[PDB]
Amino acid sequence: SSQIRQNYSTEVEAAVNRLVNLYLRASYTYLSLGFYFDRDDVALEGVCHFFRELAEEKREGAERLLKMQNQRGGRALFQDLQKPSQDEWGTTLDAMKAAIVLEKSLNQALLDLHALGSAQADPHLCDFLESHFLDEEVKLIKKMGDHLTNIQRLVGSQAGLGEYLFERLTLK
Amino acid sequence: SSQIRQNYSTEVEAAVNRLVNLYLRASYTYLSLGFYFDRDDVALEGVCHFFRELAEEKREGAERLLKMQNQRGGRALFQDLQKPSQDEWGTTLDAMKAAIVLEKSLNQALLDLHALGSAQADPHLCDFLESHFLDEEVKLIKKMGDHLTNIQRLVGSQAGLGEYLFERLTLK
Amino acid sequence: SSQIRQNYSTEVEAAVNRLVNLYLRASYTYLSLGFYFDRDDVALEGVCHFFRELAEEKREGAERLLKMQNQRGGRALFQDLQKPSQDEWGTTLDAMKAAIVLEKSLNQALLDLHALGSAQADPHLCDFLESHFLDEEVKLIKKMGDHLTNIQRLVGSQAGLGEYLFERLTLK
Amino acid sequence: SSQIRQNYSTEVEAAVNRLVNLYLRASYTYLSLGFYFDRDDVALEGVCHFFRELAEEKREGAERLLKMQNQRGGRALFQDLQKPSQDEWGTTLDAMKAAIVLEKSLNQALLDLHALGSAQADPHLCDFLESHFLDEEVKLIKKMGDHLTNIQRLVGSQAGLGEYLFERLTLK
Ligand SMILES: [Ir+3]
Ligand SMILES: [Ir+3]
Ligand SMILES: [Ir+3]
Ligand SMILES: [Ir+3]
Ligand SMILES: [Ir+3]
Ligand SMILES: [Ir+3]
Ligand SMILES: [Ir+3]
Ligand SMILES: [Ir+3]
Ligand SMILES: [Ir+3]
Ligand SMILES: [Ir+3]
Ligand SMILES: [Ir+3]
Ligand SMILES: [Ir+3]
Ligand SMILES: [Ir+3]
Ligand SMILES: [Ir+3]
Ligand SMILES: [Ir+3]
Ligand SMILES: [Ir+3]
Ligand SMILES: [Ir+3]
Ligand SMILES: [Ir+3]
Ligand SMILES: [Ir+3]
Ligand SMILES: [Ir+3]
Ligand SMILES: [Ir+4]
Ligand SMILES: [Ir+4]
Ligand SMILES: [Ir+4]
Ligand SMILES: [Ir+4]
Ligand SMILES: [Pd+2]
Ligand SMILES: [Pd+2]
Ligand SMILES: [Pd+2]
Ligand SMILES: [Pd+2]
Repeated sequence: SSQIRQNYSTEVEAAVNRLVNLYLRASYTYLSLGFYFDRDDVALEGVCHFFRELAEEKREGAERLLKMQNQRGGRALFQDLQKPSQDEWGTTLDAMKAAIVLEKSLNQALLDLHALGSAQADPHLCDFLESHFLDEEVKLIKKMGDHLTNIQRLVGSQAGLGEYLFERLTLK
Repeated sequence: SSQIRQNYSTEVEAAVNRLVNLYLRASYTYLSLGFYFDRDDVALEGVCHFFRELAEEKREGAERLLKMQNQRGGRALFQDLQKPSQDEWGTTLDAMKAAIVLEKSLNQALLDLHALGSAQADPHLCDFLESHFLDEEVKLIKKMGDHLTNIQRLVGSQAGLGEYLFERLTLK
Repeated sequence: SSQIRQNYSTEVEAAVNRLVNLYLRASYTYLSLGFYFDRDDVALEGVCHFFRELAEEKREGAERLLKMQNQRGGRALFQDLQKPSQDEWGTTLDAMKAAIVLEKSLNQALLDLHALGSAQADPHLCDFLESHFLDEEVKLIKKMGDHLTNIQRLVGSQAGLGEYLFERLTLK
Repeated sequence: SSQIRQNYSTEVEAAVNRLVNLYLRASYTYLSLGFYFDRDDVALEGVCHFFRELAEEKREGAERLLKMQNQRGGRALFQDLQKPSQDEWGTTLDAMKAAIVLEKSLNQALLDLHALGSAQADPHLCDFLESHFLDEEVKLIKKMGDHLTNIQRLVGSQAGLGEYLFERLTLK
């Protein structure tokens, strides 16, 4: 039961629980990415650290969503967290591409919940999404895009040298 | 007259004046609640202090609304402030229930003004409401709900002991 | 590939990957426990905070295991993380019981990996387990047991009062 | 004579003296490696410094073993220290390979002494080895492996440029 729930639809409550699963799944993905780049046969620390910090951001995102769910009187429901899509992530370029795909899917999920909030006339939700999630995703996606462009420029015909340099001088 | 008013309907101007009266009425209510719990025959300081701090928050809310009304070129109009609904407020449980009812009515009023702002295409209003009022009401209502649950748990068959303990260890 | 792997069996590598899943599953469980006690209709902050800090410990445990897997030249493999066993966790007593059951299962898993390490003559593993996991589990299980005894003592015929007091004065 | 020796076999005493020779031999090897990279015609300072710091670690390892030998009532016996395997060490890649081979041989020696300690039921020995030597060797071997992977990536078709960059940006 709740004695506080007001203007908080069951449709929004469910979408929020699905978004928590997506953020947690994203955190798991980034955990796998991070550790992949710490393999002795991959050994790009800067990449490890970039992805591990993203794991932590996505976990924090889920936690903020859960706290908001309780603030509105909604009920957290957790599902299975699906294993990441790959067991090995190839090059930094391959990984950065996979990260951007992931983030775009999270952003589209937030866009979808915002739409549903407008359709439900729930301005607290739409406010919460904007401040804490939408702006963050846009900034993060721009940083990833910038990274991908710099990695692409560095491939050329010297791909090993380029992957080292990016790691040392960007991820730095 | 005003030389600044832009995109600010007479309907929003009136709703803002009604919301100022509701916040001020709420502040008055909480003043009465606070002093009730300072009666020698009630004597729960922690409760006094909880309600008096809410009186101050609601007054500040009204003041922020009034400042915003002038910022938009609207004209403050004050009405009679109706005396609080009760002269004595019973137990902490009764009081916390009355507070939650009050806050929910304020929240619904803010929701109503937001709706009217969307219908009027006034995004400054909808922004102002979100940041300074809607998030605050959700947090406050959750805290009140948490309090009510803890008070309810403490009643049991030892209601005096429970009311003391909550006051001492929560309101603390 | 690895150029470093030495004295590190495929059986230990797999058991380490299973233990990472168990620690992560435990972290997820504790996340669900934490948020349950932050429901407005449960509202025991101290319990929220106890379980959330355990979520963080178990995540750190998994991370340490993953770092060790790479240090030995083993390859992380992630599986589905199964949703926690319950969606609502009942009383603090019920929850503390569930936590102790969980921790005992983790401890038995560590015991099992240690046995396998002896059978494999892998003293680095057995060392790593002892310092970072076995001592920690024993201390944590003793704290949980102490908590359970104090909760049990407090039930009596005044269960609500007892649950409040434990939260306020132990979890404090 | 000794008035303190307890549970300390002559087989362990001899293995400890052989391990001291191996650590000292390793220290000598790293001294030769360090100075090779300070030749005017090699001139990679970062490599000099990496190997010289390893010379010092291995000397400290031997000293700790000797102190432990006396702590148990065993008697240090020193042998000839064989000259390093090469007089010139080729590229950083060649050197890092030789270092990893060396470290793996030290690790296997520690593994062998641990086995012998279990067979002798000497838990102090097995404890001493773990804390001060086994964990250190695993960390060092992982760092070397990481280095070798980065050097390999940098060779490509620009081996001089790659060797400079690694020295400047990793060994740094
Ligand atoms: Ir950092
Ligand atoms: Ir950082
Ligand atoms: Ir960082
Ligand atoms: Ir919106
Ligand atoms: Ir929020
Ligand atoms: Ir105060
Ligand atoms: Ir205060
Ligand atoms: Ir106060
Ligand atoms: Ir709006
Ligand atoms: Ir404003
Ligand atoms: Ir804390
Ligand atoms: Ir704490
Ligand atoms: Ir804490
Ligand atoms: Ir063991
Ligand atoms: Ir370890
Ligand atoms: Ir130095
Ligand atoms: Ir240094
Ligand atoms: Ir140094
Ligand atoms: Ir042993
Ligand atoms: Ir020792
Ligand atoms: Ir820089
Ligand atoms: Ir640097
Ligand atoms: Ir205390
Ligand atoms: Ir306190
Ligand atoms: Pd919005
Ligand atoms: Pd708005
Ligand atoms: Pd052990
Ligand atoms: Pd040992």
